[PDB]
Amino acid sequence: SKGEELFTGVVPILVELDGDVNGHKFSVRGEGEGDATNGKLTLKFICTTGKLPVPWPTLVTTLVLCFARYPDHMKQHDFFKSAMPEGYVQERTISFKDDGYYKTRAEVKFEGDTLVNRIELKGIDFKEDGNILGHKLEYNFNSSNAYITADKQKNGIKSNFKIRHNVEDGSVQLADHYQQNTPIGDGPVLLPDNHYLSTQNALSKDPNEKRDHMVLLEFVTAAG
Repeated sequence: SKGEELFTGVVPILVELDGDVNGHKFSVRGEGEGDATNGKLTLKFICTTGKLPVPWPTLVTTLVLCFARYPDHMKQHDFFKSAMPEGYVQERTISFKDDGYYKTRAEVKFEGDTLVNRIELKGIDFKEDGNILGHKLEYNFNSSNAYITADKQKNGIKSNFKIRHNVEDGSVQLADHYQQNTPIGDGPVLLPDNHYLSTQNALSKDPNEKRDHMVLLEFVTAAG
């Protein structure tokens, strides 16, 4: 595949999410850009249905791993770009310890020159006064590492990894992630040896933005 050639320079990104957590419905729209040569993502997300009913940090992993920096000698293990432009499906189960869980299904693909991530999310079994629906998580985010493995029978990849969310009382909220990715097209894709993606994260706010929102900077680097 020549999918990697689609990512030179700085590529525009559109993210669309529709969610339902314990019957609280919401939508999020995000826009920004990705620089895969440097593994750098910059995006701003808005809640288009008023107040987001969950904490912004809990949606970071759901809201484009094709922008990871794969070093030149690991180029043969970059499944995510190889599936482009037709793209891939990305599915997760995210289990919050002592609380509920998210189920997500997304399609990541090019629409013209824009890389688009379109997601449906359903949240189940949350406590109304827990850390999520009670908005008890700090507005920040930790660095993390995720182990990527091949799923040869599905012509895709899978991953299990942990995310830790700081809580306002000084405790930590664990979010266990299960992930599977499968290509949308029927063309050839790259199936990788096992390796790591390393993510660095910085969350902020736009001082002139009245809407409920999240500004995100990310660096993502492959290093098996």
